[PDB]
Amino acid sequence: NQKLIANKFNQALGAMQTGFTTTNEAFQKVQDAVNNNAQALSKLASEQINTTLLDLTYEMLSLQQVVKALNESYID
Amino acid sequence: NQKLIANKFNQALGAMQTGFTTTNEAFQKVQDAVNNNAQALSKLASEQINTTLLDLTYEMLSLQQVVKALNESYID
Amino acid sequence: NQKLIANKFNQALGAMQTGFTTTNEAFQKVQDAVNNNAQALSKLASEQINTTLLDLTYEMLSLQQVVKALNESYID
Repeated sequence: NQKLIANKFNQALGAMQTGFTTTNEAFQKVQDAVNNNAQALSKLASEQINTTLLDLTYEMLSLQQVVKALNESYID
Repeated sequence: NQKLIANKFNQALGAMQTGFTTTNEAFQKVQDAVNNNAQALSKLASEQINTTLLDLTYEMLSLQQVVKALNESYID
Repeated sequence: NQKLIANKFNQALGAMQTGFTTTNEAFQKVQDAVNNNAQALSKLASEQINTTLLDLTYEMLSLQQVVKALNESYID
């Protein structure tokens, strides 16, 4: 066991990468839905009003970099 | 120290599992709220309109599998 | 290599902390946008209706604790 540690660590890294990739994908969908429905509300109102748009550009790019960074922790 | 490495790794794994479980729980709530409020908007409009529903089925199941996968990286 | 394992592990921990911090930040923004737009909808309706508010207090605090817990897995 030093080889077994490295195996479990690489294995965990793969799971962590999937989790943040998936999280990033979910946030994109949330942004699109919230913003579509905000614009629909604004349009209906035209036919206060203070709606807000979601912008998660920074967060989504940051999650992508996190998955990238994890790639560099793998053990050959 | 090889025992201390394994301890810190198991400890980190526990934190990672909690994080993705919590993230998964939050996404479920976001989906429910966004969709409830989209349906409320559609109903009000009936009384363009292009509202969108959130479906994060794939992402939430994927997060569950990630937490499952992490379980398999523990060191006895 | 035992030093290389510890280095990659610390490196991965840093990435994991960033990911959950970023995720936590994104959820805060999602909560604010969804709730602002729910209140806007309620106001427009006043001028069923069953809108829902998002509260991710537990999840956001939990993510903060996860980042805290990860800090304690670092190897000197």
